[PDB]
Amino acid sequence: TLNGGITDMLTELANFEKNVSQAIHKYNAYRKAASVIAKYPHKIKSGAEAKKLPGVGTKIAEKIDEFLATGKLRKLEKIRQDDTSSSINFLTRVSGIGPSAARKFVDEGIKTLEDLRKNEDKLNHHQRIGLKYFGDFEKRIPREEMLQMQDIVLNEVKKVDSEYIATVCGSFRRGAESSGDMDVLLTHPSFTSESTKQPKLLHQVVEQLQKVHFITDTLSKGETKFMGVCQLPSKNDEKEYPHRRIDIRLIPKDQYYCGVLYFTGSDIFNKNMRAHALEKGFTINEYTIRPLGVTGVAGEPLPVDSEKDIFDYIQWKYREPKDRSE
DNA sequence: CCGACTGCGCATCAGC
DNA sequence: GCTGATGCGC
DNA sequence: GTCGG
Ligand SMILES: C[C@@H](P(=O)(O)O)P(=O)(O)OP(=O)(O)OC[C@H]1O[C@@H](n2cnc3c(N)ncnc32)C[C@@H]1O
Ligand SMILES: [Mg+2]
Ligand code: NA
Ligand code: NA
Ligand code: NA
Repeated sequence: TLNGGITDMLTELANFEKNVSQAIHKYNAYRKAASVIAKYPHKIKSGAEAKKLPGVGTKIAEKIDEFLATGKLRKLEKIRQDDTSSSINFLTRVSGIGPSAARKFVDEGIKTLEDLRKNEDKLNHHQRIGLKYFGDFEKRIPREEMLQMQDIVLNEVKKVDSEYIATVCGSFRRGAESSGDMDVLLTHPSFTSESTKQPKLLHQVVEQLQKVHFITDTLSKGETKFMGVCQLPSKNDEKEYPHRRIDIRLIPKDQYYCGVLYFTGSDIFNKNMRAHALEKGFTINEYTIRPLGVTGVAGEPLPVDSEKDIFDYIQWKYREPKDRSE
């Protein structure tokens, strides 16, 4: 990019603080710094210049001119040499293994992929599927396959019931040329804030996607969130496509604009936009935007009839999805 | 310097 | 079974 | 780790 070396540095520090230190506020601070610096349209020449940016304090600036000077960071050098810290970091890359689990496995001998395979019976379901597909889930999905997946999802959802609206969100909706997984926002007229008429809407769609063998495994499933695994069909004598993570959120139809704002992200965009909401006296979740009273507790949902309405409430210029990749 | 950090679904366990 | 806390993930 | 009150 432009300051790739600095933003990789903060990212790696962010990952270490989350996974090893289990310090998620340092994790988020590091991630905030990485993204504003990733915005910032000049090559950073000193830490003092960077400290001018919101979210960059003294510690990070000192690390920046340490990195700017030598092209490395001693703190990261020894984090990378700590075989324990490196092993914790590695194990968290398995879907279902987080800081706590990864740490347990290391404290009891399990440090490598090979060690996990021999110890499959200490893994919950999610972890087990995450291990089975560890190689595939490290792979990114080219927008071209995302297009086939969408075609499949939107077509099978149309088959169950023509009133379902299915919307691919995440980095796909933001125009990325590759995505990490597939995020599908589902709505249906029979499910609103004031009334759920038919239930099992989400299950109706998941079962039809498994029946046609698109969805292959389940990680978690409830009445409004499906997290699982899918796979494009391949041709005769063709290597298979990698298996892919897929998430489906069933959101009430009258709440689509907040849902689609939440599910389009990016995650950092959502965190900054929601923090600005609070500074203007509002709270945003995937469902509603609500005032904070003079007490400081949420009131009634405000009428929303477009994504732009949410931006207007907090007095932000509309940002098209392509510009929400923070 | 201080609190205060975005928001929540599903799995899981502990305490009833 | 429940509520609540924690873990993990979006 | 940072910061606005
Ligand atoms: C990183 C890309 P990728 O999948 O192409 O690699 P993404 O933007 O699609 O992110 P994803 O993890 O799929 O969550 C999908 C969206 O869910 C929302 N979200 C995810 N994590 C969130 C968080 N911690 N707080 C608030 N909102 C959050 C925005 C994501 O775009
Ligand atoms: Mg995604
Ligand atoms: Na600063
Ligand atoms: Na993980
Ligand atoms: Na996802």
